[PDB]
Amino acid sequence: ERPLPRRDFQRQVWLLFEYPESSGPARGIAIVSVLVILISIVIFCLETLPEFRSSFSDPFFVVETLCIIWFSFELLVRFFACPSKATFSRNIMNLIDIVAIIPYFITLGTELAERQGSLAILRVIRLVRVFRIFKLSRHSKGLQILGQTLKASMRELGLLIFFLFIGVILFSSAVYFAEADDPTSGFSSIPDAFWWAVVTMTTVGYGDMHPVTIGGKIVGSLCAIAGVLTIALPVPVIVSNFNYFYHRETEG
Amino acid sequence: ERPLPRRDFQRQVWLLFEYPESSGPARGIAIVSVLVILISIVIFCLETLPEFRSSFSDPFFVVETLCIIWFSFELLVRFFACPSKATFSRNIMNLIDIVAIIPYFITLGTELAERQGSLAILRVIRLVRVFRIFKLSRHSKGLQILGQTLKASMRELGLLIFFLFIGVILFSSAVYFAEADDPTSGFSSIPDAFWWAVVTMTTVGYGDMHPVTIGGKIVGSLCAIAGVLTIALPVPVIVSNFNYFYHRETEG
Amino acid sequence: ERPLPRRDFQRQVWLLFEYPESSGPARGIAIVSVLVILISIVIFCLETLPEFRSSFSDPFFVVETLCIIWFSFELLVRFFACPSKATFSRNIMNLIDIVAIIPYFITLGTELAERQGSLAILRVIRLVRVFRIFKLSRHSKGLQILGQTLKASMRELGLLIFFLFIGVILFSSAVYFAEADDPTSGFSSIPDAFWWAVVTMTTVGYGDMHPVTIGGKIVGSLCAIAGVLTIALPVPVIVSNFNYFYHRETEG
Amino acid sequence: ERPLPRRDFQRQVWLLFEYPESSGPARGIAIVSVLVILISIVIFCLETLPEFRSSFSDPFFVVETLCIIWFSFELLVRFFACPSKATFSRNIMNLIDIVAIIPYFITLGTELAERQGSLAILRVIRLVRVFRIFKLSRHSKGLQILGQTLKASMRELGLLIFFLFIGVILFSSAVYFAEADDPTSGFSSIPDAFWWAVVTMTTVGYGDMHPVTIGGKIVGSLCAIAGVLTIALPVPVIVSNFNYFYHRETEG
Ligand SMILES: [K+]
Ligand SMILES: [K+]
Ligand SMILES: [K+]
Ligand SMILES: [K+]
Repeated sequence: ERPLPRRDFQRQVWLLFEYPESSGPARGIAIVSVLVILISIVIFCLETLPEFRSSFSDPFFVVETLCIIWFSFELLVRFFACPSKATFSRNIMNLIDIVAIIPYFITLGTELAERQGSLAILRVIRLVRVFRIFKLSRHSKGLQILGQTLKASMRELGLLIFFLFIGVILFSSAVYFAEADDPTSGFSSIPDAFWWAVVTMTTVGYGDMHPVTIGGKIVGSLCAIAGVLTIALPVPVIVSNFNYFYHRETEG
Repeated sequence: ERPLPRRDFQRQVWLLFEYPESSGPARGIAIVSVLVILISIVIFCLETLPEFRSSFSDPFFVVETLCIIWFSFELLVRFFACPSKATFSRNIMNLIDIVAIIPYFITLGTELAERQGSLAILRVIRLVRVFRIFKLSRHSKGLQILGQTLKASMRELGLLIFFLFIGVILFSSAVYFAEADDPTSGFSSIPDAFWWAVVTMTTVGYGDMHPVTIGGKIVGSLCAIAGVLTIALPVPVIVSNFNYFYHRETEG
Repeated sequence: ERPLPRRDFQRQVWLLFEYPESSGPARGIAIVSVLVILISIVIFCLETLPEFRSSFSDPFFVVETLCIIWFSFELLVRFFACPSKATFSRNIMNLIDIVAIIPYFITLGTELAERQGSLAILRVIRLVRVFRIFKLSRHSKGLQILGQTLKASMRELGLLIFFLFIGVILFSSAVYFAEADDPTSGFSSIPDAFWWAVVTMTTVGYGDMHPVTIGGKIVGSLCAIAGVLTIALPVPVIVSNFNYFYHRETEG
Repeated sequence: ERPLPRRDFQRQVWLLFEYPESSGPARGIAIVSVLVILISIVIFCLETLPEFRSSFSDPFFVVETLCIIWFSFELLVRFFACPSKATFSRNIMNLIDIVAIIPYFITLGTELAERQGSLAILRVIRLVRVFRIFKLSRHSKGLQILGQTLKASMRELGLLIFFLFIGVILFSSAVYFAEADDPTSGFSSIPDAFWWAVVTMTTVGYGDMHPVTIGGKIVGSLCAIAGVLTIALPVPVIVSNFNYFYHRETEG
């Protein structure tokens, strides 16, 4: 299976952290980590309400610091007790941890720089904070199976997007040209109709009464029909791969 | 099969009520019970029209009392003629009966208390009255098969809801951050966009023209595409379980 | 196979009309009949435009009379040349013919009665005229296969409608009760929400922003999810039956 | 396999152009051609923005001329180095090339005619320019597989469109007649409701609250239900054909 450190004071810690099935403290650590991740998600979502829209006051920052403290401590402990370091860098869960710590530390760095004395950079850094949800993949078999299913089916995703792109261009061009005589048309240019074509091929539904002529309606009917085919073509392969990777674990 | 009371004056009644296939009176009782349940459903639905929005007058209460009388009588008869009582408590159809009688009796209790001398409690009790429809599960094989299919596929339902939750958070966050510069945006916070993400992943369709920028439209396209995959993944298992439990009875 | 009249002057006519594959005149008759049916459909649809909204003038009636003349002539010819009359009454295509002639003759009867001297009756008779499209089922194998597929799958259609009815009642009741406190709610009664529940379970999409509270949105999410399951359950059986009846003819 | 010209100065050129796998220059030519096609698509789409809405100035025409130059050169080179000419005319990719050159040359012809001295003709010629996207089918295996899948499944497409046409007529007629008494009805004639029936059978969703009576809503429910069946019937055959043609190449 997986090698052990073969030491007096490392096998115990490695079993405690890596394998939650050995001892009661391991189960406790697992539950604690799950609760901390959920708390961080809730804080990230609630921080942006219009009511609330650098310590002591603004209690929300007292909580993000606690979460980052626990995440960093756990990462360091997992790093020190590990036999191989090349495998440690090669794993995926480890990159994810390094990404969560970063946003907080970079923010503390600019706060200090401005304390001695762009908006796009800060907005991008704030968007990168979402990846703390992917840290749940260490505790659920479903997310790991989904990862394998997606990594084994890249060709089909490529074909799906390629077919969608071809259909979008074809039908947006057709409906722009078949509806340009009237002045009471929302479609002013071909790139304006792109949205209209990606929301009726997938049958989400535009909502507005955008095609108004008769050619517009004939083209819309063809679009609605052809979306079904060019979406249903590459889906069975992905479904079959998921089924295989899902039943293999439990029944094999 | 199923044990009988082995008595002079119980096997007849037990056959009359439990097994509608034995004698003509059993079939008559079955049809009577079906009609009563349908009447109760119609009364429950019609009671809330704005035209009509404690005896003699308000004829609707003359009818609910009749329905409750028949339900209680049938439950008592079924309880007395039954060999095992632990099985009687362990069955499911029996809990359902106990729940239908309750709303009426509790309402009579508060009417008497106020007759000698919250809205939330009464509203909750009124909502609990819906479960009289599940009493049809004693007369249709379809509802029983559906119950078995759902009880044999809890893991897949859990995975469906988990994948939906992850996708909702990811895409609502992305579309809030990619559309916050403009003041002409309906999305004021991440929890505001939650609805928008559960209605385009499932392709029901929002209806409003909510994404207005270009990043909003790119994110919407990705959302519409990815909903299809994360919904289609766990559905074949449930379909296969239903097919098995459905054909097993008729062809086995 | 199928018995012949075994006569000097009937086998020829029966081959000409019943079997379009024998002689060139049979193919000509088939094409003529198809053209007449298409003309009648176009007349029926165009008669109701607002521009046009009992002989000589109103040329449309010159055409319906021609179509009815040909239909009646063909029916009589098919009836006289046929070995068995019990089979003639037992067939389905024959009932369809009798229904198309009727609307025209009844209209001529009331015109004569009023000529010597309700709106609901006339509207119903006008609605019954649609069934001339089903006369195409004599010339397409697809329509016949569809008829067999539907007649072999009545149980599944029943289960589909039963599950839909249960879901509609459950979710309309829930969303009415979870959204009644506010005055800015479109749902005034449970029968008012019925439509809202049949258009999000099937994912057609309401279009209006009808649920406005938070309970309304949670219930809407559950409705959108559960419609998928209770629709996908009984569809594979119908698909399999169609596939069987479709490939049986060509490859068997 | 495929015959070679068997010549001193033709096998080299034929290998360079026809087979991109032989030599590095062949790969370079392939990438150059892909870039040129993408550039032409982008120009065709961007030409129609309202900002921009015969040489030197109007730089966009400097670019279309370059693209047409390369396309024509490549077509001539491919034509001269080819063993069989009947096969050259019989191929499909060749017709596609001839169609792209044409729009530009015809436009130059009318510009010269008017230079010495309808809108519908020019609009049609502008619409025909879309087919430059199909020139990508020489470089992707997905598009070729899609072409084979569509050419092997014409009967099922015919059946799909036939069933859709029958359903559309039936339900549009029913909803027009069941909703004509009221004056507050958007449906003025049967051909007015056609659109409403093709957008709820496919579950795209109309968006407007068009059915207002009770018969309108019952008919709408039946329409939403029946669209699912008459769309799902012929889709598995097409999916199976695509799967066969897709896996045959890689695993056979
Ligand atoms: K759908
Ligand atoms: K849909
Ligand atoms: K909509
Ligand atoms: K929709």
